[PDB]
Amino acid sequence: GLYVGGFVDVVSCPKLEQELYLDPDQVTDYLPVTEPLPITIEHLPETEVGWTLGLFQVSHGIFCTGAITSPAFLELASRLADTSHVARAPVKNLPKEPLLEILHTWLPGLSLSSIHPRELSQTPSGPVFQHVSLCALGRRRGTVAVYGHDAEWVVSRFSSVSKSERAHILQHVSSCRLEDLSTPNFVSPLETL
Ligand SMILES: O=C(O)c1ccc(NC(=O)c2cccc(CC3CCCCC3)n2)c(Nc2cccc(OC(F)(F)F)c2)c1
Ligand SMILES: O=C(O)c1ccc(NC(=O)c2cccc(CC3CCCCC3)n2)c(Nc2cccc(OC(F)(F)F)c2)c1
Repeated sequence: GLYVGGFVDVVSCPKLEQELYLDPDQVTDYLPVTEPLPITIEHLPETEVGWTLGLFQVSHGIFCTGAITSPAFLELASRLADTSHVARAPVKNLPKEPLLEILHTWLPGLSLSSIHPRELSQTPSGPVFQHVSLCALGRRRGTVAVYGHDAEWVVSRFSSVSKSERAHILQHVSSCRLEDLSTPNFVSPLETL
């Protein structure tokens, strides 16, 4: 069970013909998001690995904290981190905690999916946000995502998050028992072979 944290990029209609990144202010009226959104990979169906634990406007942007909870994904990633020369190639040699490093390097981007801003300027009918994705490519305003085993340690790593803002981010992790989150739908794309 891991935590992830970072500032996000806001993307409308991701990876499709109409993809467009949004100014955070285009969606800050719809923050904070206190209810769990799925965390997926590269905006792909059926790659749920976790659930968000809060999305907040802070001084420097929109900060996301999440929980990576998928047993299939954690087991696969961790096995890769211990035995795959390919996974480890772009990481510093001999890391302590290779799983954290592997994730930090291969999935540095947090991408928050939203409806098109033509809906957001007016009054939206339904949910403004759909999910947060861990992304290999496309990070812009977002920071490099931090992965760790305890939520306070993760939020602690960003210097552009104040002690009060951090004290406005840890209440909500500790407000949701990880055990009570739904089981995410990630399946290893290995034994599909
Ligand atoms: O169908 C195939 O054969 C198939 C082949 C390759 C795939 N991935 C990449 O090319 C790729 C590229 C960059 C980053 C990542 C995330 C990994 C990075 C290493 C350590 C954990 C997570 N994946 C995927 N797609 C994929 C979907 C989600 C997670 C994923 O990684 C893992 F399976 F390890 F969970 C792979 C599928
Ligand atoms: O069984 C083993 O010991 C085994 C161990 C490690 C493997 N790969 C990685 O560490 C790795 C890491 C990052 C990207 C990729 C994709 C590359 C390489 C695979 C073919 C697509 C191009 N692979 C795989 N190969 C593999 C197949 C399909 C998906 C996959 O997951 C993922 F790409 F996400 F790592 C890994 C197998």
